[PDB]
Amino acid sequence: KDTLIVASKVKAYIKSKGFMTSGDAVDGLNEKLYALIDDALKRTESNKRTTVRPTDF
Amino acid sequence: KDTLIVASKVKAYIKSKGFMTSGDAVDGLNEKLYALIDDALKRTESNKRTTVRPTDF
Amino acid sequence: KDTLIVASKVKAYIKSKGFMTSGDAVDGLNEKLYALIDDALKRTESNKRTTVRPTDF
Amino acid sequence: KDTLIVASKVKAYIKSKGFMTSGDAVDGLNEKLYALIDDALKRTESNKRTTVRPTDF
DNA sequence: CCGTTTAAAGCCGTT
DNA sequence: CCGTTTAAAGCCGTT
DNA sequence: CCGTTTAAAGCCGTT
DNA sequence: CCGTTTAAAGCCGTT
DNA sequence: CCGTTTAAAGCCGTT
DNA sequence: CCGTTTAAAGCCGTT
DNA sequence: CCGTTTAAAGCCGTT
DNA sequence: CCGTTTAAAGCCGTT
Repeated sequence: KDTLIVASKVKAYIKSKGFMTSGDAVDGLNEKLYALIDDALKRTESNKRTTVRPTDF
Repeated sequence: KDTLIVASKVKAYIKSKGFMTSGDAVDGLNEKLYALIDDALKRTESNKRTTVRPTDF
Repeated sequence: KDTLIVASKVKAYIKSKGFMTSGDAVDGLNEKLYALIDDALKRTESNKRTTVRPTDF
Repeated sequence: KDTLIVASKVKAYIKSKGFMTSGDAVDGLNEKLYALIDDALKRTESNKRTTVRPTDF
């Protein structure tokens, strides 16, 4: 639902590597980010934890 | 280098799924995000493109 | 459906790094592999291609 | 080093989805698979475990 | 297939 | 408890 | 065609 | 917001 | 140009 | 292994 | 910033 | 021990 990334920051970085960002690239990256977090929450739970660690991503 | 994600938004979502976020979780997620983008830029280039599309992620 | 990985080869490698493999680890890795390929096929198609390249993974 | 996937099985599946496999696609998929396992071994260790579980992938 | 044994899970008081 | 792996069982042609 | 970005428009307190 | 312009898409004959 | 796949070549015991 | 053929790459004018 | 408190880590005997 | 979050402190224009 909510945007979790800083579009301007992402475009800044992509530009710095000699590339451009499509109108719908950020929405797509945001979908991948949710998938990462949802994957991480399943790893947290399978380790009997309530606290997500960097290693769970 | 730069933070690309909204820590507060990430913690909000993780909380809503009945979990907590570690002090260093967001920095870890930020590393994964860079890896996603760096992977995507290699896909853009291998398709002879300068414009990153959502599909490249 | 079909197993795409060499269980014995995977266990060999995991052992060589000083770790063991759970009874259901390989089935789980096989699920991740399918997800990688299904992701790659969507990248192939979005580039108007029928031939999957290493870069699509 | 070692091939961990069944090239013929992978090509079989990719064919069944209406696509072809490049000469160097399988080597590329094999690299991604190693990256998955190396990622999984770091998750195993950070949970103070020696036994890789499906959830670690 | 099975025995050996290493490793994970369980319990509880501490951080 | 469970994964690893050594060892036993099975099959068949020889002694 | 489309993404980037420069430039114009909008708002308000000053000249 | 909009103009500029770079880049992607389209078409077709070759590899 | 390249990937797919059909077809030819190789090996050996039979006719 | 090799022939067939589908698909990707190349070129250029348009969007 | 800080206090509250939930959760993770530690220890050891069991599976 | 640590993450969450409530509460206190800081800044400034008013009473």
